Amino acid sequence: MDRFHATSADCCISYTPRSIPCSLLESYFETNSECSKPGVIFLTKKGRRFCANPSDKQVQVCMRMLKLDTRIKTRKN
Repeated sequence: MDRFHATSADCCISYTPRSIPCSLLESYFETNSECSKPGVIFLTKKGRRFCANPSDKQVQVCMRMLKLDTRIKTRKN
């Protein structure tokens, strides 16, 4: 990690080390695959988003919730 320019990074350089629940989030997206170190970014309802590993069980359990498919299409929001 040789980032010596301001503090505005683009790829994932730190994953929130906390078992945050999906209900405590609003949406999420994937970083650019062009980034050597890609990852998932979860956005909270406090305008705060961080990086997250796709290997976390809480991450896959939250994606199935924010996903537009969910499972059998139940409600909307």
